[PDB]
Amino acid sequence: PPRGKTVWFTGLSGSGKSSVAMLVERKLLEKGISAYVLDGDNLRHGLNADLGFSMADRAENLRRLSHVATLLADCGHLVLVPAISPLAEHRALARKVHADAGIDFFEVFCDTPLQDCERRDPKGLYAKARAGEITHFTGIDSPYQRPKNPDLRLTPDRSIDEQAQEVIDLLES
Amino acid sequence: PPRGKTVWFTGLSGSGKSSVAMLVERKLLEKGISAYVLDGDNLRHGLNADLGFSMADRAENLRRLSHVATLLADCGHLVLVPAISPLAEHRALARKVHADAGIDFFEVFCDTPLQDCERRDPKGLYAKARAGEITHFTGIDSPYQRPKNPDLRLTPDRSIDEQAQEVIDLLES
Ligand SMILES: Nc1ncnc2c1ncn2[C@@H]1O[C@H](COP(=O)(O)OP(=O)(O)O)[C@@H](O)[C@H]1O
Ligand SMILES: Nc1ncnc2c1ncn2[C@@H]1O[C@H](COP(=O)(O)OP(=O)(O)O)[C@@H](O)[C@H]1O
Repeated sequence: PPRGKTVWFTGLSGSGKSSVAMLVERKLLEKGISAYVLDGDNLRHGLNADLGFSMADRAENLRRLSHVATLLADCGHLVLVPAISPLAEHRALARKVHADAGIDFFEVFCDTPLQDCERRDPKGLYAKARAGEITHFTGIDSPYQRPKNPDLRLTPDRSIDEQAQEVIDLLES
Repeated sequence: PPRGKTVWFTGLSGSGKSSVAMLVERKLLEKGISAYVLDGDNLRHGLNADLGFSMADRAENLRRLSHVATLLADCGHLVLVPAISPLAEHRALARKVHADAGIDFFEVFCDTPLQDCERRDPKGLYAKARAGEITHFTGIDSPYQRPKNPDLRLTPDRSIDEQAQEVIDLLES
């Protein structure tokens, strides 16, 4: 079967990465197109059980995710990676892993402002951060480096459904 | 798609793990079944680039391989893993990763005597070991713990084609 591709999200916690990724996966699976949401939180229980949450370990999580994505893509899947990916350097690294493998890679920026993400707070992570229960939380006490040249910028005026269709349009362009 | 399954080979260098794995992969793909050979040598260049060859790093290589295999199986592939896997603990841990995930796992022992493996010496690794250019070579220096209860035991009186079909018969059982 033909090589797949990778959509690499980036954005603040609660910006919509997983919501968009999951809906794109469903839309594609409804058409019989193999898609797969590769979420680091899932991998940390198994593949990445050796890692903690130091800065180096967060970078290594993303490095490994980039190689798992290239593997799944080479197996024919449309891979959707909803990681925060806060530093430019590790989005560049992840792209280079894909380019070295011959696999199409798209950087998709969920550009929702902090205030809006914090009002969403779907998992209560912002409430924990503000209470001092989580530190080095991207957007609060650790930096988010905004993508300068993303392939697609998703904005909060558009619905999850609309944004999902924009990702599919990108894939098909 | 229905969940896939993993075939985990084990055996000395030159016993036939890769040859059987690769032919099973071809036979299945020619029937339209989604098979994939997951080889740690390939992964060490990317995913597992951080690992060296200490005993602990060899174990961690296999631990990570077992998770990548479960992931690809959960994505619908028939996964073939041709690793030496010399310690019983390696193979038990790998099985338990699959069982915890709900994925069928088969331990296939390529039981070819050391002398016959050395007469094959397909990549010249035995010739290097005997000249003192390689060390910690399983079956010579470093122990190989023979499977006590494999799902299938492949013997060198059969052809690679015959052995491959025995693996498929196990899968279709
Ligand atoms: N485009 C959107 N329109 C409306 N609500 C959205 C939108 N994107 C996300 N949300 C809401 O915001 C929440 C946070 O989004 P989520 O996908 O969990 O973020 P992330 O995965 O980036 O942490 C979701 O629960 C969802 O209810
Ligand atoms: N059943 C067999 N009959 C004859 N030769 C075989 C058989 N199985 C393997 N071989 C030969 O031995 C070599 C085994 O190498 P390989 O499959 O790379 O072993 P491993 O992966 O176990 O190290 C192959 O080159 C192949 O030519």
